[PDB]
Amino acid sequence: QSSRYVNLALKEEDLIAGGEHVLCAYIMKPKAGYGYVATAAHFAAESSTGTTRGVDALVYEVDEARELTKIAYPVALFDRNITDGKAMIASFLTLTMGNNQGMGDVEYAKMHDFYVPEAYRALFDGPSVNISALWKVLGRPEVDGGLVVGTIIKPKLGLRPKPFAEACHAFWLGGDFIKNDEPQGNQPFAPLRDTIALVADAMRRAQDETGEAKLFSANITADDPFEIIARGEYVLETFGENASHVALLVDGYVAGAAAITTARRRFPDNFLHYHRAGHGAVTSPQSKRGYTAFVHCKMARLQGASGIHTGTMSSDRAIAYMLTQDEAQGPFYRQSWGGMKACTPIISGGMNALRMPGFFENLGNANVILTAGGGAFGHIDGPVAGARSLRQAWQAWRDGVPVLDYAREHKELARAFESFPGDADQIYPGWRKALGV
Amino acid sequence: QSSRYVNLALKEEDLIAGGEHVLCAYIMKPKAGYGYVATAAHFAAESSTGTGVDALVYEVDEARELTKIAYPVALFDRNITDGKAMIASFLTLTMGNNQGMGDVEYAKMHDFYVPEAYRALFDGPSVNISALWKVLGRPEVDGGLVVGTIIKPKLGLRPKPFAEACHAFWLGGDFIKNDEPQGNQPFAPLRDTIALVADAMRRAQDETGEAKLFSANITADDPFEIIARGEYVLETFGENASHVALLVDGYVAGAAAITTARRRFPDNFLHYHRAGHGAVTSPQSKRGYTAFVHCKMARLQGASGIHTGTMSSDRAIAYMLTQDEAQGPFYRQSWGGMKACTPIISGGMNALRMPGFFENLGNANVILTAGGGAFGHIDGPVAGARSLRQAWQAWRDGVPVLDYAREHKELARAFESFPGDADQIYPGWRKALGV
Repeated sequence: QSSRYVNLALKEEDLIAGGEHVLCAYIMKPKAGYGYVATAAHFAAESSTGTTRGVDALVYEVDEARELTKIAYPVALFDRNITDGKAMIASFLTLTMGNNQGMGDVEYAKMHDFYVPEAYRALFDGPSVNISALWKVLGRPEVDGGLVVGTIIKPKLGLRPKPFAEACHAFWLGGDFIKNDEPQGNQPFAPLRDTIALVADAMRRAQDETGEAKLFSANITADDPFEIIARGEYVLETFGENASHVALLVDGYVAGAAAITTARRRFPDNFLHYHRAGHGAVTSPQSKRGYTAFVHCKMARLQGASGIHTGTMSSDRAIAYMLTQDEAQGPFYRQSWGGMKACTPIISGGMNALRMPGFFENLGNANVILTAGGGAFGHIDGPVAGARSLRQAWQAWRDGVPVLDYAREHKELARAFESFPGDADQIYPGWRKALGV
Repeated sequence: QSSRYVNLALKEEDLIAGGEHVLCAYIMKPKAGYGYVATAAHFAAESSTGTGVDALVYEVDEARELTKIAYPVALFDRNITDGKAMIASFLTLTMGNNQGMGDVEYAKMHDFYVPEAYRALFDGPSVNISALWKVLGRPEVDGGLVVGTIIKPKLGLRPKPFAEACHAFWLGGDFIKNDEPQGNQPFAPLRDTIALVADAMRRAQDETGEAKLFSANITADDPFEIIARGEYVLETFGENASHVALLVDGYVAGAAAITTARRRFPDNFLHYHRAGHGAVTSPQSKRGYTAFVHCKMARLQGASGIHTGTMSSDRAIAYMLTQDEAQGPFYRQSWGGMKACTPIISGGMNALRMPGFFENLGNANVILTAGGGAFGHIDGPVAGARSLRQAWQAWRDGVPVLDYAREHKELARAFESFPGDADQIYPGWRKALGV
């Protein structure tokens, strides 16, 4: 304790520059009455060695008031593969937020950020492919290729194989990407093999009447990796030609990191779509327990997700940057990735075509995947035209064209104006004037 | 929603009866000023369909904060390979995305019921304490208490000093395990440490004349590296390979880590360590699930053992985890002969507290992973672990500890090492023991 796991004269800058320590930031409160630096010596020790050769997890800073504890964890602490040489997220959480999360002399404790040094960062998988792979299928520039418009298949469950394939076919006449909702698997009333053979078919017909390549994200989530692998393999070989048009969804939260690592290493040539199925209590309203969505997501790039459900509503734009850039500033630490492929944000929502440009402007790009509600798709003409206006709104954004001038020569974007006339004045006044009328 | 997803005229006996509906029970409170029933009907819609097959709320109590929902077994995914159930599904459908909601504040799963048809498609344990009992050369029916410890400290001991600390302990105790993180650190690699721990096993087993057990951590991210440690660790114990428990940190690596171990090494004790959990499991969390549901879920998955607690969490948990017919906070489960999951009690249980604990619990059929039951004895830790055995054998036999404590020194001395518990649990001890 105290003199053992507390070294408050440590410059965080030295530590970063040393490159031998992982640093963590938490917002923990010592139970009723307990010393502030004493508890943090204790939370450090339980995290560290129990009962000093740089095996000790030092407390380089505390901010009694703000309830801010920063701890430096030597990189040698962290387990590594016997096989690979490779680091693991399982170790990382075990040390960092393992049953230090269960103590009895700490009200609550939540990790807010973490720094990973080069020696350590580099032993991790990182993403194998991203949006970039999606773009190249879609015949877009692999660098800054833009917006990929998607839905989820509402209802979430209860559609037989054909109804389901037909919902897919239908949607792909406007849109680019469909993704199996969260529990869609191998229910008795709509078997995986029957559905995925049918859905395979719907791609062919959609592609052929459209002339555009279409995208599908199939969950292969399962308890057993060989089952996860079983699916990966039956899906990719049933899409055959269109094997590279399939993304593999794995509910990484609710099935653990071994599930995420199974697809990542098994199928490294396909987009690994990480569902954030239901963080809740951990990544929350400020569940004073576990970690935040910033950290959950930052952790996934290191793990190897290609894309991950990220945000709708300091922000999920901060998360976005940390995930996609080579240098990103988090709430407490600035991180470099020394050329580690980015993980594509998958925004959920449904802006609409007139609000779409707004989104892209604050973010600074449109290199996301949008899994829009059947709401973002609402239009007076429909979801085929709803989805087309979304596409149309990216091109005018991209190209620099005033939307309204572009709308004039673009039907569905034009008909959108009128589809949400309430938002048009607000955002863009005189639209009718320019013609809508 | 509402009307579609609710049907409060459904009797719970009836849904049990058909045994074609998974029933879950929650403590949820809708947000700001949303109807109780409505919110629940929406939550039923969020888990299930949304647009039986449809998930139907069959019992509400707004005053108590209770939503009880009936999910048809049809909704629950299964393997294309096996034809078998999966926990990930049980979790995505009844816990998930559904977790997150607006109009929904908190909802915690407090208990669940798995029909007959559906409970039978899960893996369930493969081995349990009777495997440990059979190696320690005990009865596989009421074989009793297994004395263990976490080797301390957590990390830092090099291959050799680790091996030698292990050997020390194994001269007085039975089970030794690896800590939340010990593995393949640079300063104490796994191959070097497992190789040398294998020897310390053979040595102490030779000196002592007793079979001893080790619990080796094989947790990892990649299932093929979990298997690799698994295989390395048993290849190196050679002959003593039925003595190795395989410890998987199932909360932190997930369902897939648990099931890689359970299915690839079915003949070894799958020790399920729940480091973490405290977040979602918190008794101060109003989200996720309770410890009862955590561990009820584990039997199904197939852990052979699970860290259970010390202190209707555990008393109820213990019976749920080991009986073939246990009663939970809301539902009565029947497990149709699915093997048990041994509690693994941890904490500071000296030899004085042992007796009562076995009297409340009713058996001594658990593994104890001692620290200050052991390392706390005035005469050292070997002496400490010998004091626990002795307290156990006392209880077992019907000998009354002060009695058993006269013929046995380690036990005479427990009382001397924790006088607070002595004073308090055995009055007259000073006197009776004499000295």
